[PDB]
Amino acid sequence: MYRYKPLLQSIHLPNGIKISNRFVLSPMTVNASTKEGYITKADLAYAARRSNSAGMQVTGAAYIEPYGKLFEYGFNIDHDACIPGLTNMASTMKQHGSLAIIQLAHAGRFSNQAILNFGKVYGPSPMTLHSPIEHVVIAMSHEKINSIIQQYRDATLRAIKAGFDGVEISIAQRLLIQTFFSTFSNRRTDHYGADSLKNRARLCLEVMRAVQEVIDKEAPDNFILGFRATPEETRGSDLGYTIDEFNQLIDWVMDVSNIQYLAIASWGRHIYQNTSRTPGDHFGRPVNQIVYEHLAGRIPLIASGGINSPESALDALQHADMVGMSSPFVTEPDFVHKLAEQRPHDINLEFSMADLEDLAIPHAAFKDIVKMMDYGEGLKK
Repeated sequence: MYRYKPLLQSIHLPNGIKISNRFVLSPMTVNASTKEGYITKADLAYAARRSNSAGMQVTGAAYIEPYGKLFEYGFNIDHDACIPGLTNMASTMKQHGSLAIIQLAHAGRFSNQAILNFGKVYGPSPMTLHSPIEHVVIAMSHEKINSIIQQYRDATLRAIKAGFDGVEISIAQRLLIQTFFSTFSNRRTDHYGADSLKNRARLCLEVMRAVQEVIDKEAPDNFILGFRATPEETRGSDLGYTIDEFNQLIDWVMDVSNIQYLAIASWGRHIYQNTSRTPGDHFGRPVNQIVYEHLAGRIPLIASGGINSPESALDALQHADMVGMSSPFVTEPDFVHKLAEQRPHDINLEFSMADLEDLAIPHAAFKDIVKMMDYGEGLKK
């Protein structure tokens, strides 16, 4: 029995779509789009190279409105002129039958490009800040919140029209929705405020319901709704939200929307060292274990966090159904083929400047390629 066999087993999503292996190509912002965020030849070449890499692929962040933009040259999905380029992207990504999911993003106060463009960004609660430049964080009015919900509806429809297989709503650390769920950042006293878990969840639940409704009315059969999240938020020995609160949130998300998977994010933390700080029975247990237990097989869990090898992929399956990798697919796009062919020793994550064309990496500078790779999962290996 081949040691890595479990990673090659097929899986069905809740909606009946069959994925032929357990690998997911994780979100990666290549930072090679136009200033408006339109899909470029470089974007397409990068994706083409990786269209036969994994059972399922999730794009880097595609921003839903100008004030939500993080990366300077990331994907845009905020207006209809984006559709032609995104249509090329979806087609490119789907050409070998790998599923192509576009991540819809709004970075709230962490929308670095919006800070530079406008000197102002939006969040649950007001702030005046000095880094990266002097800017203000404006508390979102109810009108602004409604417009954001509409922008998620609009972006979902654009993804559908572009021929993607699905969308992923990310609410991970440093996303607008996360900043409403956290009691560190959300100091509001209205119905989107810190007073109750329902109030903190409200923005997330309104978005998921709105997106589900668009899919119901507009999407091809079995269009996939994905969900990505950071299961707890800590700062020293305080929590901005507990893993039990997160577990309640995902139960509520399932009540309002037909999510097909949960992808766990742990920016700046390796999977082997990502343990819970929620007091009680959870304390010190692996975050993926706690979440996997709570999911109770309702939807597949996609593990991530520096997974980079046959052995780390296999180990992740102890508390997950699928494994996502970010930077390994940058330098080793054929990882899963080598594994399927029972050649795990052939996997090589090193690259020289000689490989840049075969790998279809847009950036010439080694320091930019490194920065690109490291930013996805926030690790340095």
